[PDB]
Amino acid sequence: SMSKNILDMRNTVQIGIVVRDIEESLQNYAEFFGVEKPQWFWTDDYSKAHTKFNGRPTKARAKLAFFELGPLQLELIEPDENPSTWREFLDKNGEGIHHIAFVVKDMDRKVEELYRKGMKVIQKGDFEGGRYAYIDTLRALKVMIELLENY
Amino acid sequence: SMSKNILDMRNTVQIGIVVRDIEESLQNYAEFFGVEKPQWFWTDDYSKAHTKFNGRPTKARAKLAFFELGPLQLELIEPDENPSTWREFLDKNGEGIHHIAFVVKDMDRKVEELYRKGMKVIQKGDFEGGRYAYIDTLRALKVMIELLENY
Repeated sequence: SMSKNILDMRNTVQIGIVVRDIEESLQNYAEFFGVEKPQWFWTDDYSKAHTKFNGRPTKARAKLAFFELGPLQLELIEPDENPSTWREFLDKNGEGIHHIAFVVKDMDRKVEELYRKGMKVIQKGDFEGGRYAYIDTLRALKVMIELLENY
Repeated sequence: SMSKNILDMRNTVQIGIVVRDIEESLQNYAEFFGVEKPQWFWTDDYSKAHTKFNGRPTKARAKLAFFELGPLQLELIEPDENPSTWREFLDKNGEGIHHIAFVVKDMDRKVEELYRKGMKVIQKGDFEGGRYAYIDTLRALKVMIELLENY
């Protein structure tokens, strides 16, 4: 079921994986973990998302599917062709792990801490029930860190 | 401290990251997460590890460092130049996420399940207090899955 307990995100780490065909990849993942297949959905349009990539607004949307595996939430991401961290990742790297996301209680102050540590937000936006911010950690950490805030 | 509670692996997901300089990367990670720096160490020599890569024995060893961040254990890996999944990854891909590992109660039966699902073990070996097995999931899952068994 993956739904034995309701996901408590504050205590879960999410790994986002960018793929080209979400139906195919999500079937592969359901088979490997022997889990009931999750349903996928389109992220919000820009009018709700307010997506900003490298300071620029983008109409970018992506198909998403989630798997809950204990302490881990695996997120599959199939982006459209508009500009985004996901599309940029896909084109240039092919399918693979795009990010590791952590839920934080206060987005603003957390982003402050990282600014003081010399970091920067590469993409941010809203989603139903919260907001997110991708940090420019790829060169130093070898992977992109994302901050999530759930209202 | 990262040591507020003792890590309960069965309830933790590990993400292994292959890097070229563990001291440098581990400092970067300690700084980003505002945590006290962890100590690194060399994995066991083949006489204890019994490392087998693509069916072949290998004297491969790597420097490892761990970070405990709630539900996540981040593992940094700096492999030597001997043959291994890590060195192969590094040479061909450069630094980045090498795997996602899950602790299982019974290695043998779990590996059985995966064999029946058409999978295969690409590297296995022992470490102090347990053993591991890397599964050939890269083409279907876009990342390598590792199984861990702690005695």
